[PDB]
Amino acid sequence: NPLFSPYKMGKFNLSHRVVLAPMTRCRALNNIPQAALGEYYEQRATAGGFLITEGTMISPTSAGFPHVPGIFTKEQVREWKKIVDVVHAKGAVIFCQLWHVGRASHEVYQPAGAAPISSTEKPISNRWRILMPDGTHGIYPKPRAIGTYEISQVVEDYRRSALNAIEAGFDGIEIHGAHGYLIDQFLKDGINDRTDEYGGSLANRCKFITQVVQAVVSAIGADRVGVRVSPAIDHLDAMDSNPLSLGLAVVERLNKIQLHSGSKLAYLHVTQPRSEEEEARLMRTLRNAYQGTFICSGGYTRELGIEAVAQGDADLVSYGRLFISNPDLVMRIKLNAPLNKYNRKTFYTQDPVVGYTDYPFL
Ligand SMILES: Cc1cc2nc3c(=O)[nH]c(=O)nc-3n(C[C@H](O)[C@H](O)[C@H](O)COP(=O)(O)O)c2cc1C
Repeated sequence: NPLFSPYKMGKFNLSHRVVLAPMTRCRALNNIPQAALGEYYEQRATAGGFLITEGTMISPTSAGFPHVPGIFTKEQVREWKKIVDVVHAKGAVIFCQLWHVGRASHEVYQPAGAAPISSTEKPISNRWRILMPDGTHGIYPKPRAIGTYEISQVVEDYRRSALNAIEAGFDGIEIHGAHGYLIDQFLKDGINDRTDEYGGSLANRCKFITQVVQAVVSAIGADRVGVRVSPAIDHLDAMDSNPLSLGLAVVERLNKIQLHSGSKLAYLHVTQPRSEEEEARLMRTLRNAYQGTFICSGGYTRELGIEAVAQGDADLVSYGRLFISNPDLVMRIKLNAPLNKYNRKTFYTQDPVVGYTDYPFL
């Protein structure tokens, strides 16, 4: 089983290649990491295993889900440290995913009920609905297109949150530039209608994610910075006319950043939608073009993950919904043991146990 051959993820010696994909669970009440988060991540941590936390707020204006943890205040850092210490006690490497939703928010989630920010004024169409704090579904409002000065301020929010995660003991951070959120709102030409230096060409649409990466790389180091993108996923009306060209453009900037910094990034993380061969060739092209560690994600199983590593399609494989319902998913993949079903009803609920930590072990 190649999924259990060790891998050198920079200065992090990993014992296996099963990664916990970042998953918003909405158990961090009032954006404060709770003790239930420590138990949730401890159940899934393994010796030498790699975990990526749920999307974490970088600023009071970055949330678009209820009870998502933050890392922009000191109480959040203090509460995050207790969870990191528990995860590190099991011998696992843990990265904190920095998350800004952009236009994928609502007045209820914004300070003073203000409008969400984005690269544009286009709202998410009435097809997609946002989960409300009371369990209902609301309407995505019209966002506020930000100028370049506010862009540099959001970049600073990433840089401060990256340092805060290191203060909390995190081994590194992951930039969430996928799934149609703030960074993806600057990347996809189906959203980015800007006429300034941040819109138009591939280079201008890549300027935001580039500036975000260099800021956190120069703050904490390249080997502790992961990047996640999804050029072929049209979540929240985030479509591009040429996803492969967009992905190759991002890979080109990431390679240039590693050259100027004299060090390689932690990894490149790409999620794919579920033609299978065309989607596989897209993932293979991005992997071949990026000089560094590649993590594949999106509908991966035990059989599909083994072949991804065996054929050289990826260095690490991250699992999502299967890790929700299988706390010992790494052990189940090793033994080829049957997997537990997950309940989509308790994906975003607030109970610290029900649908969170009560999924049974083997
Ligand atoms: C409940 C839930 C929450 C998620 N939250 C996040 C998130 O916060 N950030 C992110 O980048 N991806 C998030 N995702 C996407 C997962 O990473 C996704 O499950 C993974 O990319 C591959 O899906 P699979 O392994 O379940 O097939 C989430 C997915 C689910 C189902």
